[PDB]
Amino acid sequence: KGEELFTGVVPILVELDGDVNGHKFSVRGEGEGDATNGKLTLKFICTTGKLPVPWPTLVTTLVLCFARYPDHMKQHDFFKSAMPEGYVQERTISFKDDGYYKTRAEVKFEGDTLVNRIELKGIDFKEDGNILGHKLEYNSNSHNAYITADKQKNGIKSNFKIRHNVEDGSVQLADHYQQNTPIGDGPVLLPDNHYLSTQNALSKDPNEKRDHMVLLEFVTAAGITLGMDELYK
Repeated sequence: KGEELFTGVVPILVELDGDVNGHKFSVRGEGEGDATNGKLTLKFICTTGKLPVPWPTLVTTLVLCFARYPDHMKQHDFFKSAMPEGYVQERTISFKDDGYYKTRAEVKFEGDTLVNRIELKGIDFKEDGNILGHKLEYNSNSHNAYITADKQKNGIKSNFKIRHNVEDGSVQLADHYQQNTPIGDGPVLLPDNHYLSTQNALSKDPNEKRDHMVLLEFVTAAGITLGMDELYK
């Protein structure tokens, strides 16, 4: 079924339209995903000029179908099971002592390309806070995010805390509440409780004048006891 679409390297397109305290922006990303290795490589451009929020605060918004699920966990991979029809991914991201993002994305195949199309609205931010004031370091801590099935909506949900490094040495909490539900009507896998382990490397393209982010990301599923029965099938 859907997971057969990810056995090779798959081109990715990301399109985001954002509006944070009335500061509007657009981001376009392109690259490729290698779910066999759990690997994503993308370059993102702010096509509207200057990004009015820090690039790290957008990493989680800017394709969990590229996670590497170990063989003994292939039956808990909701994200690939919804493909190619796709899923809707919705989040509220509450920054502590600051504003919040609300995001709605559609992740689905358009032709041969896996497309992530996002609408983001940000509200109640401090114009001199860590977000609109650009006081966050250009990096992304490694992080584990717990997945649970949402049977009553036929999808998954997850809540997790992102800890952004502030340039003074403090930490800015971004509390994520996330919900995913399939777009099509076909069968989806509802996972047992598990987590995704994520690492992110952020860099710059020397030849790129525009405001941009080069991202390498690894996502690997874990947390389901690989017992001795699975070692004999």
